[PDB]
Amino acid sequence: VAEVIAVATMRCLPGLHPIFKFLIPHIRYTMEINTRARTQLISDGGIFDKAVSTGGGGHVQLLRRAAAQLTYCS
Amino acid sequence: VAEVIAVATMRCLPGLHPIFKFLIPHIRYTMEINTRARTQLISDGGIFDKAVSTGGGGHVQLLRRAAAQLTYCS
Repeated sequence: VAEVIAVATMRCLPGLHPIFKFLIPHIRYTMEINTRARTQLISDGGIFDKAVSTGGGGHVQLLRRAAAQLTYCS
Repeated sequence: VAEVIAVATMRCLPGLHPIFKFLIPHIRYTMEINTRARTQLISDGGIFDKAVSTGGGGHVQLLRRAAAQLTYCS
């Protein structure tokens, strides 16, 4: 969710915008740690696939079901 | 090739058959060693995928190409 907040803040809020200046400390390092998770942790054959029971593709299917339950109220 | 020989020898050559008695020492442990290979070594996410450059699916295509080149004379 924060990466979605991070990318959209960069893409659509310029440096003069007050909402950008509000949110730019709160999106620090979010894109890299999500990239590092997608590269090392939750990748196919990553660290999640060596210990967690939802690894090996089941966590992706769990992420799809969770995204359907990802409501704004939650 | 040894696994194919082993399985065909077990399926088609009974214990009475001389060619079975001839080939049974030469097919010992082949099925288990290949099963362990297909479980731990050449499987998706296996040791091959963790170190070797053809791992992760390329080795299967390479195996298909080699099987096309797997001639009797070779």
